[PDB]
Order: sequence, then C-alpha cells, then structure tokens
Amino acid sequence: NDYLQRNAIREDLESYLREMGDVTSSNIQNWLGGRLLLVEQTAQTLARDHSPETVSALLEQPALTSTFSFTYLGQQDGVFTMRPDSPMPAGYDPRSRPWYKDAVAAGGLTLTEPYVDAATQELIITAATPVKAAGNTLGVVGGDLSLKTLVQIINSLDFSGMGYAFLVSGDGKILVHPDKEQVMKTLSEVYPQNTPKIATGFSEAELHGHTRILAFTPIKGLPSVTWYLALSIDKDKAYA
Ligand SMILES: CC[C@H](C)[C@H](N)C(=O)O
Repeated sequence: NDYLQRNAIREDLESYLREMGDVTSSNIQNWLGGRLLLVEQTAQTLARDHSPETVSALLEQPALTSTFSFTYLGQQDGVFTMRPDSPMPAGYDPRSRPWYKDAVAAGGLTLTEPYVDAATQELIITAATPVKAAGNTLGVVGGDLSLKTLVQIINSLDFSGMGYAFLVSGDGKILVHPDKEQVMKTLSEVYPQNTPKIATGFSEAELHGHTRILAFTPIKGLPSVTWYLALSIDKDKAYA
C-alpha cells in the first residue's frame, strides 16, 4: 500500500542522492588534491634549496600564483615571504597562524578550517605542509584558497534544481556554504530543534520554512582532517 510505496520512492531517491554525493565528494577530493600536491612539491623543493633567491623565484612560478591567492613560506625564525605581495598588518608572525600550527601538528599536509586572513581580512582556507630537511623543520609552506572558489566546485551542478552542496566537519562545523551567513556556524546552531546527525545516511530538517533532506558523504584523501560533503535537498521538490 501507501507505506511500502512511500518507502520504495524514498529508497530510490536516496539511491540517486547517494550516487550524487559520491561523485561530488570525489570531485572535491580530487580538486583539493591537486592543490595539496603543489604545496607538497613546493615544500620538498624548498627542503633542498631555501636560499632567498630560490624562495622568491619558486613562489613566483605561475602554477602557484595562478592557483592560490597567495603562496608563502613562513620560517622557523619567524621570517615570512609571500607571492604576490600584499599590505601586511603590524605584528604579523607566521608561526602563530592556523596554517603553520596545523601543518606542524600534522607533521605533513593539512587543510585549515576557514580563518580570518591577516591581510584581506576575509575567511579563507589554507593548504599547508612543513618544510623538512633531514628531520629539521625549516618552516611551513601555505597556499590560500577562497571559500567562493570552493562553493563553486561542489555546486558545479544544481541537482535538478532540488538543492545545493556544502562542506561540514565531522564535528558539525559548516566550512563552506552558498549562504555566507551559514559559514562557521554548526549544524546545531542552524538546526536547533532537530539536528541532522553526520552518521551515516539521511536526515530531514527544517530550513527557511521548508523540509530539507540532508545527506553526508565522507571526503577521502584530505590529510589530517575529517570533512564531509553535504547535500541539502528541498524535500517536496525532490519527490516531484
Ligand atoms: C596575508 C595572508 C597570510 C599569508 C596568511 N593567509 C595568513 O593569514 O596568515
């Protein structure tokens, strides 16, 4: 009867959303991965040669400057070198920054959560890794990514007009979202009454007057972090 057909329709939809979540998660994994690779390659080059002349020429290579807003080296002694140039706030110390600390704590590649950029003052995410030469940490290489760029990547398609995608941490922190007002809120703040759980399937919740279906897919291949690709789908539209 109705209930079994209700379930048949629901499972069909969940199957479709699962597919979508999978290949969308892979897409963002692979996009982020190319950037992680540049940072890794850059740090490994610097481990062998970090003279001021090499640092300058390296950070100026177009494969970096056309990929990141800024690419930079923060050294163990606090010295900072960045391309391209920017006005910089007084007091700046790269060793105090989230990207530096996250990279050293991970002992290798990392992605920060959004943090307030020192110069542009906007939220950004950074790919970073320590520069290690024979066990000696010389400093950390970082490359900055705009949140705007990331929302574009995971929202390449509009899911038949059913909804959109966002990024969220395992602890429920919204990292990247089409709605700037939702960024760095938690799932619990956005959904105080009936909070979607990250494990391990599908949830309904109410947003802006409408029932949405939320589904979370792990993003693999992100070193040191546990992030999910979330689909947020208008429920009534989806079943139509
Ligand atoms: C100017 C920005 C620097 C390079 C980095 N994104 C930071 O805020 O620490």
